Amino acid sequence: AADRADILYNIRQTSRPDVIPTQRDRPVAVSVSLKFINILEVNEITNEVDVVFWQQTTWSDRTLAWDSSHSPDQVSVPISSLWVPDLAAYNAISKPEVLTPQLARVVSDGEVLYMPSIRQRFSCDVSGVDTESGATCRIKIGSWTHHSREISVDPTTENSDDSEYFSQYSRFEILDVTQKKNSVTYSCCPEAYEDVEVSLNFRKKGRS
Amino acid sequence: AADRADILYNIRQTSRPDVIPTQRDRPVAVSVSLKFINILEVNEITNEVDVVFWQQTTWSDRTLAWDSSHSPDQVSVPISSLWVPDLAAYNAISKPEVLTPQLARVVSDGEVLYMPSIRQRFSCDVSGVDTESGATCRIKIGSWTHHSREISVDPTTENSDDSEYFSQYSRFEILDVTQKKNSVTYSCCPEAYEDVEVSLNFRKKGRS
Amino acid sequence: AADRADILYNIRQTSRPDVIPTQRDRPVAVSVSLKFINILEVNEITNEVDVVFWQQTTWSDRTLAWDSSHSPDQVSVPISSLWVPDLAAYNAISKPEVLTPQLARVVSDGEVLYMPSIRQRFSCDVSGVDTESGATCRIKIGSWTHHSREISVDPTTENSDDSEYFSQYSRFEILDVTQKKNSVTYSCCPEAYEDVEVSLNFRKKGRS
Amino acid sequence: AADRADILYNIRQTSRPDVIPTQRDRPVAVSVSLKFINILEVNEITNEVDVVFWQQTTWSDRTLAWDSSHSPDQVSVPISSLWVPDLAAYNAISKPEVLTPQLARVVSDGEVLYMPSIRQRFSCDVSGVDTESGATCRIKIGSWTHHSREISVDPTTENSDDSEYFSQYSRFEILDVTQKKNSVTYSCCPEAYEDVEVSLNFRKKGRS
Amino acid sequence: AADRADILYNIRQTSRPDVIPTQRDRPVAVSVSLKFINILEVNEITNEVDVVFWQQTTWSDRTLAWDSSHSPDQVSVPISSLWVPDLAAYNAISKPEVLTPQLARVVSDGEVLYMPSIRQRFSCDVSGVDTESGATCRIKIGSWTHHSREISVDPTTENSDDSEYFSQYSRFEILDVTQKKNSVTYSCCPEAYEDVEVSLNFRKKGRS
Ligand SMILES: N#C/N=C1\SCCN1Cc1ccc(Cl)nc1
Ligand SMILES: N#C/N=C1\SCCN1Cc1ccc(Cl)nc1
Ligand SMILES: N#C/N=C1\SCCN1Cc1ccc(Cl)nc1
Ligand SMILES: N#C/N=C1\SCCN1Cc1ccc(Cl)nc1
Ligand SMILES: N#C/N=C1\SCCN1Cc1ccc(Cl)nc1
Repeated sequence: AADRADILYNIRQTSRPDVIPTQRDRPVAVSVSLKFINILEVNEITNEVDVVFWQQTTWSDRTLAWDSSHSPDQVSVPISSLWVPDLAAYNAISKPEVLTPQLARVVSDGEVLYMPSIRQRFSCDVSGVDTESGATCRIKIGSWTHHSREISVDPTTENSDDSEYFSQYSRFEILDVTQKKNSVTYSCCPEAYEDVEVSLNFRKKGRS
Repeated sequence: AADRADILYNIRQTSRPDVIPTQRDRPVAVSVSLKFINILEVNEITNEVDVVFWQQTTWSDRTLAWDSSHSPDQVSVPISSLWVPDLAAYNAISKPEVLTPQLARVVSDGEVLYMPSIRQRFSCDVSGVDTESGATCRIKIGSWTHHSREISVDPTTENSDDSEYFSQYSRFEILDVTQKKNSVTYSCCPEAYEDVEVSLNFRKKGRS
Repeated sequence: AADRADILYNIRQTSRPDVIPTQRDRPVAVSVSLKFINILEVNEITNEVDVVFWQQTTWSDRTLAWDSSHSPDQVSVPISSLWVPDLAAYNAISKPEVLTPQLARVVSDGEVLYMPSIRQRFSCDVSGVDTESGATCRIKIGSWTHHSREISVDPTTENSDDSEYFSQYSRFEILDVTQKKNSVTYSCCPEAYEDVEVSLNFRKKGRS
Repeated sequence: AADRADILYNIRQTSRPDVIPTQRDRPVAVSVSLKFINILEVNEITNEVDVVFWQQTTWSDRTLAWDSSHSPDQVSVPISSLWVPDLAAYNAISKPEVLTPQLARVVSDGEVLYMPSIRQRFSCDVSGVDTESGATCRIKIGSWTHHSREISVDPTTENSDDSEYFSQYSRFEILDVTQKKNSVTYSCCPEAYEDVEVSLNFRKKGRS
Repeated sequence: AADRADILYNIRQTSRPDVIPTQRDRPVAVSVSLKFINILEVNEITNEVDVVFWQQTTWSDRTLAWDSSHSPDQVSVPISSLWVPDLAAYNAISKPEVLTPQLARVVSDGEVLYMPSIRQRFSCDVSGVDTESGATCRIKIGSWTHHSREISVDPTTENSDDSEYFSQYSRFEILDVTQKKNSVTYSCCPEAYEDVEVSLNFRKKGRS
């Protein structure tokens, strides 16, 4: 029977923003899917590209669930009130530029959806952008401090159109986008960190 | 008899900045109206524009109302102490740069007016900007996380001149500006999100 | 009987930074006078200017008064501890860049002086900058959300040289500066808002 | 029997971010190791480079130690909640830009690991970058305010690869990176401050 | 018998960051000495220079004093926990870019030292930079809101090398550095404000 103000007030009491909601000591499964909106400044010479995309991030936080029999089953909450995967583009050369309100969608069962529009610059393979096969820029996104046992990242497998969200007014066109999964590991640290490798195949429009 | 201090103190007591002020299941009615102030940069090749506009935003938050029969019926309040629509430009390629003091005007009847001066960059149709008929850049603005059942957005038609606020020193000129209501929906999300579609018809100024 | 630490204490106990210190229900008299220090990146084709100035701002706030018969009559105080006029340049195209500590000077009688050095870009008339008559760039500054009945702004007329503070190293030189008070109103809003119009007549320094 | 929520609570409640965690009267032993990921901009004329590197930083704080007999032995914690070494690149000409979530890992034994990905500009020898022997840009990093008696700096002792983390799409390549321990001192200050002189020997990729 | 935590806690208990540490109506004596590290982005046409210096700043607050006979006689403390002179470069045209941790050194006798490394752009005389006699760029730094009877500044003119800290990889070199005390006053304000005028004599490097 509680209103929306109550659902939020109760989230502040149960939600520990700095505590990863690990349950039955099993990694938190984070789903990550980049919705490409536009490809801006491209420099084949320096192998750098500016990209705008909506990062659809979904996961479950047990400590957030509530009874929605006699009340709203969803509310928007500031990400500062909840725990959020500490994801990062392993090959980014600029910090992520969040262009939208930093609010996440929370379902009464604990399901969380955070989908910010992000603009960011990447260090990838730009060669071939001005060709028919185009270039394929690969973006590695995974947790920065939570190894495979605390966080698992998997791409949301859905055959949705690759350029469904892509701006028609962009100078470039998307040929294909494949989001695979991997597990990076270095000599700095023993364990392995999961990541989703998003390969963006694009090229310039209006070519001869 | 009460001063402005009482009105503010009262707002700090009832205002819930992180909770949408909806009554029943009826969504919050947000009115959006853009007053174009300047068109700074335009790129015919990349289809990008840098513009300055005043985003006239109004809505109702009855949980803020107060008795003004013997006190001011309006006060300027910092937006941080109020709930504000999580509006965003769906095709912006830069974060909104707010140029003015972040204060809203609150009327004793619960009405809220927030009109910031914003400089922002968009990806839109720039073709024809050098012709007499000009270019037509469409800017879509709507709630980012609140679907139609939660937030409604509509323009504000009138007999106002599209150049009433426009700078005469700009390199461009406005031909016509029409703001229509529209709705967006992606395969990411089931429900639909209302948005105001602002069509800016402008061209570069001639030796005239 | 009191020291600078006690003054600050009492100030923090009576000052209401988010409440305009209305006196007798009359509008707060705000005085503003720009002291030009430099003219930097000028562009006659885009009618854009980048200038640096000290914005001399004064007003009265009775709620800050204190007896200084045998105590300091003046103290520097962070602006966050005081109410400040929500002033904005109506034709600015970049946010004000405050180059100095944000401290204000408060006198025991309630007089407040805030004079920050600001770097900011404006949209204004730059035509003729490289001619002998020079260009005349007009900058409009006034309250953003407080109308005439709440705040009043007038140029702090004081016998002084137009380039008393102007850098001798600028590529440009000031020919004249006239600061006149005015008023603005739009079909958006019923009441009027006061502003000060600063006309900066300048030109690129010749050679021979 | 305590979970991560309990551990995080304890750490946050025990950590003293402003107090150097000096065990006994010995200095705090900090280990620093730069893992270069890219060399973005290089200017031989101005001897200035723009580089992206992960700064492996480790130290100990016994106050955070907890019993992990039947509890996690590592947790992610925001650095704002921990004391962190006040490291500064002595030859940096721009503030370090942290591109990743500012979280550190704290082991149950009080061991702390913080490894952010940082983009920063340095003033260093770039002459010879376009030769087979390449250029050797040396970067000095150490405590800014804690001398040898309070903080000691040593390069992560380990025979590792220099290009392991390096981007294959960079316009440059790494020939060698020798990170040697060192010390600095000036007439300003009588004591000595330890640092880690990192020698970056790199050159531009051949057109082949 | 007091650890560094106790020294900080005492400081946190008596320090008044927003209150100048005045002693018997005498002005606080602040010492300022710039150590040049690099000279970059120089423009003889616009008379603007980018400079990087270690602004050595010292003053005294004897209320923070403690007995260090058998306790550390120095501690590093965040400036946010201390009162710091509101110093400003009068002819700077960009805000100060602080490149180092913002920590100060408090000594057991009440002395405080703050020496951040700063990168800032200035408006000054750059003419003659490419000549043997080089150019002389003057930089003024003094209190922004505290007049002569509240704050006094003087250069720590000692017997040191002007290029002791100066980078050998800079395109320029220092011929001489004279740091003299000085004062300023404008029609705006009745009292005078002290400042140290640093005359930097530098020229480009040209093996000829
Ligand atoms: N393997 C490995 N290392 C990885 S994968 C993603 C980030 N890292 C390095 C790292 C690991 C832990 C911390 Cl606190 N900071 C940086
Ligand atoms: N349809 C759809 N999706 C839309 S319309 C406007 C924004 N979005 C995406 C979205 C939806 C929900 C959240 Cl919490 N964040 C982003
Ligand atoms: N007329 C009019 N409108 C003016 S004059 C100066 C600023 N404005 C717009 C405005 C009016 C009210 C608020 Cl809360 N915000 C912006
Ligand atoms: N010698 C010397 N000085 C050094 S080595 C590393 C930094 N410094 C300068 C310094 C020393 C102390 C403080 Cl509080 N701030 C800056
Ligand atoms: N003379 C004079 N005025 C000076 S010297 C250095 C700064 N100023 C102006 C000033 C004076 C007082 C305040 Cl609160 N803010 C700025």
